[PDB]
Amino acid sequence: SQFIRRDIAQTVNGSLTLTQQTNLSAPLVSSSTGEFGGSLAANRTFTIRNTGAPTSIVFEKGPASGANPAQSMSIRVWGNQFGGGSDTTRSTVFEVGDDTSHHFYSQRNKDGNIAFNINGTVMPININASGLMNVNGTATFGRSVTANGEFISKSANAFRAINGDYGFFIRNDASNTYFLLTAAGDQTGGFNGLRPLLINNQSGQITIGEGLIIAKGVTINSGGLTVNSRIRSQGTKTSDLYTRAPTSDTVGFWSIDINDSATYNQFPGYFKMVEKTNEVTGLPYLERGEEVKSPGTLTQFGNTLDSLYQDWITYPTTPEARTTRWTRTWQKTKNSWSSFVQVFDGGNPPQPSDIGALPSDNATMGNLTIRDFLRIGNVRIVPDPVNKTVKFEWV
Amino acid sequence: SQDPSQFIRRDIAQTVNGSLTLTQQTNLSAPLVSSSTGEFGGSLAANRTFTIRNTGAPTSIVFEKGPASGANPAQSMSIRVWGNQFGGGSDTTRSTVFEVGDDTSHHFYSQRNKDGNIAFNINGTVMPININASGLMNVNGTATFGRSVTANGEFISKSANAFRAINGDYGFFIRNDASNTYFLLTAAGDQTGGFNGLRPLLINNQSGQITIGEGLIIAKGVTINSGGLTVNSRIRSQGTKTSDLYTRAPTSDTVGFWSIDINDSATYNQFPGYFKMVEKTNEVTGLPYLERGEEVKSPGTLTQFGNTLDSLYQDWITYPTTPEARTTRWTRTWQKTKNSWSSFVQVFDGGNPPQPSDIGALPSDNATMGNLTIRDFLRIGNVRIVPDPVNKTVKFEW
Amino acid sequence: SQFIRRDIAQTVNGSLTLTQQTNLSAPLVSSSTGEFGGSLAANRTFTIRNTGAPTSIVFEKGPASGANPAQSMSIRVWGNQFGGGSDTTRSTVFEVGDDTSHHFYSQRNKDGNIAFNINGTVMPININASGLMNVNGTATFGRSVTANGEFISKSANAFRAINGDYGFFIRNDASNTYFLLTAAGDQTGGFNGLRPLLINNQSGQITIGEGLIIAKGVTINSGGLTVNSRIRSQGTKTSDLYTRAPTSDTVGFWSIDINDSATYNQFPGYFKMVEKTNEVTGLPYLERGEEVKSPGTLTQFGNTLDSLYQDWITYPTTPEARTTRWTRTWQKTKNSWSSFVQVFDGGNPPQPSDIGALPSDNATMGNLTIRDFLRIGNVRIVPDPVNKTVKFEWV
Repeated sequence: SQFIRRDIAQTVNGSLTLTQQTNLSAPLVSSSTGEFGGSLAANRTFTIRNTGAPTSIVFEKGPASGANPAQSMSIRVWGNQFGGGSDTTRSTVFEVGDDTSHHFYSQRNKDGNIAFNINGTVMPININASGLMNVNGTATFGRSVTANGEFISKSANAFRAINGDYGFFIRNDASNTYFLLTAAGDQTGGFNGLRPLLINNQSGQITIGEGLIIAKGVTINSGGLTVNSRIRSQGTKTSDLYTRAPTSDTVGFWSIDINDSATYNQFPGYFKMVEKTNEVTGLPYLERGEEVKSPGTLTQFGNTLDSLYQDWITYPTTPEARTTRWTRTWQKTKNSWSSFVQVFDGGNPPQPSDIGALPSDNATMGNLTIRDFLRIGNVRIVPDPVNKTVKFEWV
Repeated sequence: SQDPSQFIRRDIAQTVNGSLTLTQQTNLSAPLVSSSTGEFGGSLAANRTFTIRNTGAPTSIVFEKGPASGANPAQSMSIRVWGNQFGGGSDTTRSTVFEVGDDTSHHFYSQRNKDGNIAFNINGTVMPININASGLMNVNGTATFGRSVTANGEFISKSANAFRAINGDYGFFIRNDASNTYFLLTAAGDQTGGFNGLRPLLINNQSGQITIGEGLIIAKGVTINSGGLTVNSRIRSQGTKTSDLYTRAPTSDTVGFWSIDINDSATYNQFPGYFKMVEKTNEVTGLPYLERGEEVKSPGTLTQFGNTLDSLYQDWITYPTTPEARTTRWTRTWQKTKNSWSSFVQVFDGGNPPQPSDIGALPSDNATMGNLTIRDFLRIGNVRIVPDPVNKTVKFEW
Repeated sequence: SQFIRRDIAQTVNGSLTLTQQTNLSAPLVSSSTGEFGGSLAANRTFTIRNTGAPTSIVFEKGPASGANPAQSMSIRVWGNQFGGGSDTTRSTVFEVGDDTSHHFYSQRNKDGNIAFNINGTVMPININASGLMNVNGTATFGRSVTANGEFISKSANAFRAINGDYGFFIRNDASNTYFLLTAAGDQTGGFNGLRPLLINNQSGQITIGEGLIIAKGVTINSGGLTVNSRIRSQGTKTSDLYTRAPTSDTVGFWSIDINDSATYNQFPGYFKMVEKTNEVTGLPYLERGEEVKSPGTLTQFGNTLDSLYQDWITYPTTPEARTTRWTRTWQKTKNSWSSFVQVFDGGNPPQPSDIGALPSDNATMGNLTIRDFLRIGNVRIVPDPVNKTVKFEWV
């Protein structure tokens, strides 16, 4: 009776020490602890039971040598829903980490949602998120960035292209949208004084501030044009300007400086003028001399092949030369230019021979008729219509 | 109690057929090997390694939730290592899966699929501090960045509305609708919305032709290299009005076409005025003619034409500012070689005709002249005077 | 002797085999291993002890059947800070994975910082990062991308909008910023030959290379305008052009082709000219005939309602027709156009009656005075004013 029996159930009240292998073929059921100085193994399932305190696995750090960690680590499954206090939303938490702080944890809250928190930098190879993305800090991309949706910036300086010494960028300052440039070597900085293009956010009016060059034509459909402070409409100078029929490309307003002898010999020149004086009145008048070829400005007006005309103004290249203007008109139905005619002005007056008038002095004519009187020197000759009589008076 | 084989022997191997209950500390110094289970009501510890063996069913660790109190979880959790490559069915790509989670659904899992690649799936929101990915990135949902976004490569949008800058009440954005690329604006307070009626700038995607639809202002000059210009429906080329316009030599900046309204006496007193006309009538023919009076100073338009310092001329047109005033035109030409403007000359027209003294013609009436020669006949009243060239005689007829 | 006692401490030197349930109610303390062929369970805590070598848990793969994994997996807690060698920065590492490679690990380095490394693709639903973002490879977004800060590209081709057959993009090639277009069907490719708009990064000067259209008006504040090689300023043609007072919208330079009888019958026409000949000199002169209505160009100059004038030029639509120019001036204070006056030119010379001069032949006048001599045929008549005499001479 004070020995243990091998055939029936017994209760051992002494402390046993087993020096040989122990073999079990039925459940081991303990109400206390289990320390093993060697490794341990179980089949299929290991369960950590909970009787009021959260369950955990602890990985000891061991001695500070070899491949051992600096701190012990643990896996703990816990919560605060039943904790009674400010926060009770962390329903189920699977937490990993060490003596200092957690490394990471996954959790399901009361609302049923799952979060996987990392207390540092996550370092994946690839990322593939099926839902949203939020990043509070600066983002950097090593290659292209493609979106099926819209790119949106809430920064004034919104979109920037950097290359070489210069940064170009789009800036919305709520009043206007600017296309701006940086100083050389300040690619990430602010804008310089240049204002290449801007758009008024309210009116849509565009302003270009550093000059504009256009190729292949400009058309203003409405509102007209205002220019400060000059317009150079420079026509196409060809050798055949005198006889060149207009085309749809050459109609319109323009000017050409014809300064080459080969061409302006074909155009009208100016006239040498001689100043003469009336012996009687002392009033001067100009008399036309020889035609002299001269360079000049050819100017065209009119917008269609029906409506087109030209002015030819000569300019002096010699100290004694004078300026004379000429005009012509395009004749579509005749398919030719009208002949140049001289413009009459104070420097190129019409001549008595040009209009069919009698010269003021030294004149010769076929016949003349006088009604009231004819004075010769001091002798007046007066007809008397009532009778058939003439009177010779003198003073 | 009788045979000595009904007690356990202490020196040799024994087989116990009774259930032992050990109430004191038990000490082992050799392997414990069971073919059955192990329940401990207290904690457990082992050295170096814990192994969960597999004999046909996947292995797991279970963390029980316990009573709903203190720091306990609402649900039990488990770590399970499993797969489906040998499962026999639709999917056999999940070779090795390390899964953590609870009664409801998994929290996360890492897996190596059959092609050998590793994936780490999170059934919710991953919440790191920093992110550093050595490879690709894909996001199916909306993305938001709290500060700048910098790329060594190209930003590419496949949206019609592709790039938007929002500030204050306005959103500006670039829109490619496949036919044209637009720079557009939103209504005030609709920064993320669609475009209004405004069309600031657009580009034809096929021709590259640009259309500006809300007006254009330019500074520091414009040049059209080709194609010319067409304007609807007027052009105001506004010249620089200075005090010395009368004697001002042209410069490379002032050559070209323009007009100036010279409306200040201080300046137009220097310019030609208009002439007063008096309408007189020939007693004989009854036909009227205009005779020039006094010159009267007047404001006017000065217009320049010509594009170079060689080729340049001006017209001066006066306009009336008094009820009886008249309009007269004048012309001049730039003389480079002489370095001066030619003097203004009067333009002759129906309202400002040339005078007989201007052209050297005899007045139609009350005229006085040096000498005259008549060839055929001279009539005075009713008396004709006719030369006979063959003889030396004149005859007097009635 | 040599049976086990059940009331006092005993040492068992034989290998016991327990075929029935074993019940413990006090600590089990082993210096060796523990294999269980069934499941295992403990309360509250399981601890893996470390005596010089890193601790781990192993999940066996089992037979290749059912839901078993292809490879065994393990959790290992280790480090290299005390390893003595090239790298000692991995202080505490919690690593999970298999024989081929690690699946993932979290680590605290010697600097105290935490990293969570994933040896593959991380696949979350949502992402919410409180700090920075870096991606070395290509990135793709399925919807919109919004930044509170600036978007910056360091690529030449910086920003691209793709739709339909065409890709539009902004390109900074360090010298100039271009707005470029792709060939049809090459949306991700390079630019074609088109050059819609460019901006010089140094000067800000804009160049448009494929033509320009403007609506609602253009204003050049400075620098003027230069055009190659013509300007068509097309005025607004209305039915009341003859009497139409200018408005602020119609002042300025333009031309109109008035080709409809309903309108040009109101304007001056041209004059038929007849060629006459001086009986004495044989020199021809032109005499004015009938006025014939004709289409023409109406051209306006001047920029204000004070400063404004027009020229009216007629063009021939019939073989015998001639061209005549006319002029008028806007009289603001009188609120009317001055009446059209004829321009005198070689083709439309003034008539003797227009200027008050005596015709060169067959003339009639009121009175005449001669000072020097009067010749009639062969008879000279010479006054001698001093002594009061007349002389009758012959040639």
